[PDB]
Amino acid sequence: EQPAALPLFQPQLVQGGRPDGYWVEAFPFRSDSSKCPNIIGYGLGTYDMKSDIQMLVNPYATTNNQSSSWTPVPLAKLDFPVAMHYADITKNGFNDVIITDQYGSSMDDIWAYGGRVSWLENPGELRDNWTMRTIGHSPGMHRLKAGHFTRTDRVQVVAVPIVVASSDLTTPADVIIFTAPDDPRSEQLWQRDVVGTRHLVHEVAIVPAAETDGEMRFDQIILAGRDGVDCLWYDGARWQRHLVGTGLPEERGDPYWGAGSAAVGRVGDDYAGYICSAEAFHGNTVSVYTKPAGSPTGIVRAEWTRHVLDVFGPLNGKHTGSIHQVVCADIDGDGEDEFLVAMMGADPPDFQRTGVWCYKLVDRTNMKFSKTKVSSVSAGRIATANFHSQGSEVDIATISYSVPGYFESPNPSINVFLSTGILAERLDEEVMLRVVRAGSTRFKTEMEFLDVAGKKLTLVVLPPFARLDVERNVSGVKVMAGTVCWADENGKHERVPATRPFGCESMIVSADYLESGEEGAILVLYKPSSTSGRPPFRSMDELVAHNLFPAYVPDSVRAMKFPWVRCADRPWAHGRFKDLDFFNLIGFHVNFADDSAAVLAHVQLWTAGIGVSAGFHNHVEASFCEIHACIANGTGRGGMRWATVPDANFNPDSPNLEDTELIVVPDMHEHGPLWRTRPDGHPLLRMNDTIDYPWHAWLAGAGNPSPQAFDVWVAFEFPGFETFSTPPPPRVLEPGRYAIRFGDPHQTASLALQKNDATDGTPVLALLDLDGGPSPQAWNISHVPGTDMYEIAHAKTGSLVCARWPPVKNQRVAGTHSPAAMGLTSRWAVTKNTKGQITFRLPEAPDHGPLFLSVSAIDAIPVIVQGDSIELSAWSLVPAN
Amino acid sequence: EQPAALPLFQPQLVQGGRPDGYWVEAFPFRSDSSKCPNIIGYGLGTYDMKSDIQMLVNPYATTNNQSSSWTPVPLAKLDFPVAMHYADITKNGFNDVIITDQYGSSMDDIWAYGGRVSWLENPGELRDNWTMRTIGHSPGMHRLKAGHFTRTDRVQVVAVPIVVASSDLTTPADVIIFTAPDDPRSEQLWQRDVVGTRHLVHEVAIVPAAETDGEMRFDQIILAGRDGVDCLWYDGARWQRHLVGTGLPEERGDPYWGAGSAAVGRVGDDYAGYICSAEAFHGNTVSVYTKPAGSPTGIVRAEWTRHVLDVFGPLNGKHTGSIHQVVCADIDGDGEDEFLVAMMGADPPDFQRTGVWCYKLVDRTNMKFSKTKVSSVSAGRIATANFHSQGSEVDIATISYSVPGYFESPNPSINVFLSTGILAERLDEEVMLRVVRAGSTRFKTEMEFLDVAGKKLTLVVLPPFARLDVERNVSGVKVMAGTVCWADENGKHERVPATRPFGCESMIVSADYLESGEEGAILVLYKPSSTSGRPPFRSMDELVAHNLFPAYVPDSVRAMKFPWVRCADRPWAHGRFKDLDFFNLIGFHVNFADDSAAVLAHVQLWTAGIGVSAGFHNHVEASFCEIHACIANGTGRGGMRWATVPDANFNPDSPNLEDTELIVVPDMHEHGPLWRTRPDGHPLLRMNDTIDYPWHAWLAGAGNPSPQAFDVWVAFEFPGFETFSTPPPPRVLEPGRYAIRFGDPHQTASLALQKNDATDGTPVLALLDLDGGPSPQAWNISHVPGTDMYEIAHAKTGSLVCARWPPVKNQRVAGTHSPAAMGLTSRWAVTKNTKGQITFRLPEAPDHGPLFLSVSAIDAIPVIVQGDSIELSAWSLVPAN
Ligand SMILES: O=C1CO[C@H](CO)C=C1O
Ligand SMILES: O=C1CO[C@H](CO)C=C1O
Ligand SMILES: O=C1CO[C@H](CO)C=C1O
Ligand SMILES: O=C1CO[C@H](CO)C=C1O
Ligand SMILES: [Mg+2]
Ligand SMILES: [Mg+2]
Ligand SMILES: [Zn+2]
Ligand SMILES: [Zn+2]
Ligand SMILES: [Zn+2]
Ligand SMILES: [Zn+2]
Ligand SMILES: [Zn+2]
Ligand SMILES: [Zn+2]
Repeated sequence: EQPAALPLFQPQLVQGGRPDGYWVEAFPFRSDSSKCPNIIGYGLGTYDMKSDIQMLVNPYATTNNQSSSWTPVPLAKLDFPVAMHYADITKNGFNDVIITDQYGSSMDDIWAYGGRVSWLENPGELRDNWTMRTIGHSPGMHRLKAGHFTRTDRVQVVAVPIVVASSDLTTPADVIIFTAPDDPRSEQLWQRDVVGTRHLVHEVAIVPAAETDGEMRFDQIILAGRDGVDCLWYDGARWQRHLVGTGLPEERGDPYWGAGSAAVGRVGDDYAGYICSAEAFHGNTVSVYTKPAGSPTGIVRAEWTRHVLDVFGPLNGKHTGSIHQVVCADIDGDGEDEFLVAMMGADPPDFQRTGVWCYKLVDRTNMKFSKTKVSSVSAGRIATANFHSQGSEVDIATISYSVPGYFESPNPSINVFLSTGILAERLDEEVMLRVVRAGSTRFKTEMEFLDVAGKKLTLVVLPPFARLDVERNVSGVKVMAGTVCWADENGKHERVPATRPFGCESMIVSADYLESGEEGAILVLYKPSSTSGRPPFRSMDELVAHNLFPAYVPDSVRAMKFPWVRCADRPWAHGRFKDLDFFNLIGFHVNFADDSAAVLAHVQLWTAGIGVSAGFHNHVEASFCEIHACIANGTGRGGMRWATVPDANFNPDSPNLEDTELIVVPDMHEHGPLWRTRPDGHPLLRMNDTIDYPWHAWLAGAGNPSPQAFDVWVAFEFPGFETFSTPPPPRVLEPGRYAIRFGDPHQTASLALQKNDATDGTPVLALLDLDGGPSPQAWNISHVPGTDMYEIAHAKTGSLVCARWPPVKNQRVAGTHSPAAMGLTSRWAVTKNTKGQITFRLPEAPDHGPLFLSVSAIDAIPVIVQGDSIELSAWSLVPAN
Repeated sequence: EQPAALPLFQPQLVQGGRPDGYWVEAFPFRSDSSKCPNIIGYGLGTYDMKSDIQMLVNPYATTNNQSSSWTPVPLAKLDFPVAMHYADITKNGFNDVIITDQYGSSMDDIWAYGGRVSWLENPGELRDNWTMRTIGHSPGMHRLKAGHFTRTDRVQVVAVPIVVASSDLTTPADVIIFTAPDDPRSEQLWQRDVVGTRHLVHEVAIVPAAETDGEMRFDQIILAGRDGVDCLWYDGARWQRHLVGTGLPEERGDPYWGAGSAAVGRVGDDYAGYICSAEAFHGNTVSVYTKPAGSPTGIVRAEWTRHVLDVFGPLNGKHTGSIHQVVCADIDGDGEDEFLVAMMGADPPDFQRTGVWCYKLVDRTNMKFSKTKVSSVSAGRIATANFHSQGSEVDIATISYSVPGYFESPNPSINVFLSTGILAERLDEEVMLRVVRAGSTRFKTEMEFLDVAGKKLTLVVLPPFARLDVERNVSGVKVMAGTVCWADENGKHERVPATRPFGCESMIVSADYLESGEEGAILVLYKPSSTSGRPPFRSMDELVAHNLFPAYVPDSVRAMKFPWVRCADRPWAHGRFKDLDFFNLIGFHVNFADDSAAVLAHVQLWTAGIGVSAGFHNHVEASFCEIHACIANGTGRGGMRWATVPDANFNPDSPNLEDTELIVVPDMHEHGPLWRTRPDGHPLLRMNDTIDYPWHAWLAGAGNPSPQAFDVWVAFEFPGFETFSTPPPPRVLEPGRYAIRFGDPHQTASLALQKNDATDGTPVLALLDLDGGPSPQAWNISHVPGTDMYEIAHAKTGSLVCARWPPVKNQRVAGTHSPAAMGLTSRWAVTKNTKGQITFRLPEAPDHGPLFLSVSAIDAIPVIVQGDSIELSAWSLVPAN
């Protein structure tokens, strides 16, 4: 339902210091699979250096991968290669390369016997130098694609020259269809028909038949050139043409007009929601062609109108600019394509024209797009695929544009940008993990990080309602943001950031899978390990932890060790904890990736051997709300104590254990909040802005340390938030859509947002349900995860019912998307009276009474908070829509 | 005084995808200057490819630099080059290259007519291919250095073969001194004397005469090889030898022992505080040689003892490992050298053996060292210099170790690591700036970031007591951490993070320079600009801001635009601020670089045209302590209002201006805190953990917006801290070293830390100043910047006098390096009685009385806090030492 945010990108330098650069392609070794494909990259070479067509091997294809290196394999070595594509010609499950070469060095140096089109035979294993067989020749051959254009039982290739001879920008060239013979393995010329003639075709794009949802039997050909952008397709019996548009208008003395490039973008069920374009040849102009809303799906049945989106600046003496290609891909996984624009770079340099721009369709109705910079290093061509994982995330690969006589990007290279919801950076001894918001990602991301105590601690982000397969009764989880859910014989089991104060949850997932809630989830997954020991842990050498980060995280992170250090030896000990078998392991900041850089939670680990107290403390030093999750309980008796006396009354240095209560925290459990809270759940704060705690500590089970057995536990340090209430109030309400009514079996009125106006600070009222009145306004009432409170949000606008500052007797009420922190004036405790009427109470402020949502009288009645009159605060809830 | 922390490093990839790799050198073009020198890098080549000796041009040499590219210049092209150095042979101010080539491909393939030693003549401008003249030949020539070894009036070169012929690891080779002739510009052989014979010399290091503080007239030669590490030097009349040590002991069947490498490390005034070493040839062993404390400075006068520091793992079938070089450099600028260890990499791969380890001398007395990973990409050789700035920061450059027949690091390259106290990362629309702690850096760092409103906003970190030259009466400053100071006709002027509540400081520096205090400083410097307009700013096009980040920050940051956006259009507007000339510019997180990743301050900007109110608000939404600094006041009347009535009494939507007070904030001023504070300065907190503010707003001066004039101001959002007191108490105390005494002209006792024990929680007492008693303990009393409070810290240990939790009547007192946040129980308000006796009062807690530092009676008297008896809380301060 909610707008999708962009993922994060982890850059990896695939191959650097290239001699030249021009083409890059996502190359699946097999035609059955599209997982972790390889990359093919090259440049045109020169008259001295034949160009190496390099098939760079994808590290993350080999399972349990350690390498970040892309092993280059020379597929072939060729005089001026230009364009390429692939398909399974031998029809054996292996992808063959099809490539144009013998082009020449420029549109001014065209080889008259050249423009060779050849295919390279995939031997089914990674050897170099593949067998080459010629398909055909046509001078100036400059782009091609494989597919099924007039038949399905055989590979066909469409191939087009940009010009027919040196310096000739006026003669149109032949749109050529080559057909595989029955035994392509005999050297012989491939059958050819010419299917049209065009001026300066600079790009060929294809729409596979399968994508058209039964509209076409064959692939459509989309040409961008001086004639503009058009669609060429075969119906079984004939070729036909449909003009999409004419592209840049000509200007005298400039031989370049029309289009340089074009792609077809999916929007929902329509494989062609729009067509984007770059203009003209190597131009600086981005435009999009649209079709009236309610148009038929596809290309040929709609008339298209051109809208210019940006001009990235003027052109030079050669009449060129900085745009070489556009492509479409679904970058944020919301089911509509974004488009990428390959910025070659400029002379003099200009970041605006270097790298990749990603344009998002923000408004499907008005066809408005907005742009974001994805990368700022030269992009001469762009390829998309998922280069690292099984899901439908989309990574971007690029190659610097460096071509003698056009533009030569300094330090030319191939890079890939790995889409991910988790990015890792070394700080010093601890790692910074930046995470996307779960609510707005459409992608699951897992990143393993530490192998310790029989477990692989894995950071996982889940999108709303996503599913996670686990190992029943073995896999453990700990929620840091959001909620996750599972079902067994007993019903639903939900995990939030913190369970009920002083409580104790099992982390073990007893089902075959879990699912995240409405807001998605961010959690630590405890995967069973065999590489980090088995309890009971009798010594600290047994608990040596191993770096788990995957090969695409940066090297300085992969190189990190996380040792256990005796607490006495940490720089914060100051002579404390001498002689204690008490150890610490740091550490991991999990923080939001967005512009807030807000903390999610800091995470670190501890151990204690038999009889060891971790020392009573109270967190006056630094502010946070801590939850612990024990991995191994040395004795089955270790756990948390807190003092039950006031603080003056307890001596942390010589503790009177009887003034404490113990909560055993068993293998793979987590405990509830121990800090002091106000009754609706807000945390008590000390005078120096720290969360207020009673004296507390982790104590290992007593006994003799022989044989030894270590407690091992993880610490989750959250910033302040509202938790559960004291006492826990009864459940008297279902989340749902409702009309909220006041009055009796005689004359009633309903809760309303004045004129349904979305503006922050719009008043909330009771509108008399009149004779021929408006119908009652719908409110979404919902439960606040990890609390006993509810929020009321306007069904149409989203606006939360909220008391104006400050919440006092007789205070007005309004709508807002700008709640106070911890929703102080926009959350509610519910009671149900014996009649069935609902009351909504504010968090009770320090020195004032309870304040309830209320009418002020008996043509709108205004809505205040007050607490003197029961009668004015009783509401009836009618399910609404 | 305080231990120096390491700086940060910004990596830059100097030259990637190299064919091979071996040597890197910091190469100053002129011998007069060492600023922003160039880099020389190469490998040995092969029998096919002569090796390019590349002089890579340093971008940051050209002033106001835009480029991050290192322009390669082929100096020469040579059969198997190995070692090199430089000096001014032509004696013209230009640095000439001296290089050994014609080596062969390996110790098994030594050219019998090779080992050529040649110099390359610096034409005084960056042309390629320099003139080459042969100095001499000796087969297997493998290392050399230039310097003055037997004379000063002429360049001399020491040159040494590692072996004399193919596969011969037993024949020792000649230590050769070459001397420049008087006219080196005539091709002729250079005069040679042999000065010794050694086995497997793998490194030559040099100590310039000038570094020895008059100990030597000539340079010392330090050789590492199978004979170990030794020193060879000339006294004017003879050569002499001093054995430092024998290095790795031989093990049978392994031809490698002794040392592979060695460097000489400064410690304070001693240019040779230690000698570090790597063992043996291409070995895996790091050791250090030490001299007894109280030894004479230098090398030849002390006996040296070897201590093995690490073994990084076993050796292979060739008997080699991963260490190629050690060097010394002063990395953290504290006046003692660290040493770097060049890790070649390993087969199979191992991060432990790849990159650079940096070892720090942590304990000068016991010669203990500890290590940190600085980089994890192959380092075959390491060069140090300051590649980017004028100060004495030290950058590290490296080249991958890739040599056919030894080890070939995949994807070989040259990288440099730029030392800096500020690192920049793009988040999304805002930049993350990570900063070092000022207290522990020895380096000034400036990084310009935004050119706006006639100013270049520059982030600056200053070490303690550092000096900053500025433009008198033009330069403006705003302190974010620490303090800075200046002097004019009126005395000292100090700037802290926030001035007195409701006050108004000028930011203009009226002196020629400022200085940071004891804790250093982190500040924004407002440099005058001509590239961002001139007030009055009549339209927002006038205030277009420009990205200022320097060329070594990453590209994705350099490519960022920071537009002004109308507040109505921001995603947090929710229909507010329609029709207001009210704009916003985001944005910059300044956060601590260390493992805490703690916030320093978030920074963003605003404008308002005539008559515009920025809207009354109270910060219930998000917690922070805000200070604003106006850059331009549209009218000279713009500024901050707050309400002076309680919050219930003020309507932010229809404000009654008379219930407010205004503080005009003139051009280049900043205002004091507007939030509510407890009387000793701790901030009032609301129930949802937000800093408590009265209704407040920025209002532009009234009038007609024609002609228009914009207020422009910057917002500093700090996390909570203690500010000044209400009312401001009188100054009755000087910071200083003191004995703290109780009693009368009859029998007295002084404040003491029990047994001067540094442990957290040691008791504080009053020890009767006895007959033959201990002397009175010294306390450092000091003023807490930005507050009216004092801290008492034990002069010997550092321990703060601090009341145990909770601060109540009769609470004990102790020492701690672990204060409560905002020093709640370890800071003090001072009063002076008419006698001259001092009282120390705690911050007054919500519901308890004042509590004073006190004795409990009239053989130690314990020290409590209490507040019933004046008499028990009066102290005498005697200046102590
Ligand atoms: O992008 C290129 C590269 O150069 C060739 C030569 O004309 C044509 C293009 O379109
Ligand atoms: O969370 C904490 C806090 O620090 C103690 C050590 O005193 C132990 C923990 O588990
Ligand atoms: O590091 C190297 C490289 O290889 C030569 C050839 O023996 C010698 C060394 O010391
Ligand atoms: O600091 C603030 C807070 O936000 C307002 C806009 O209401 C303006 C500022 O300067
Ligand atoms: Mg095939
Ligand atoms: Mg010279
Ligand atoms: Zn092109
Ligand atoms: Zn999308
Ligand atoms: Zn705790
Ligand atoms: Zn070597
Ligand atoms: Zn140092
Ligand atoms: Zn404010």
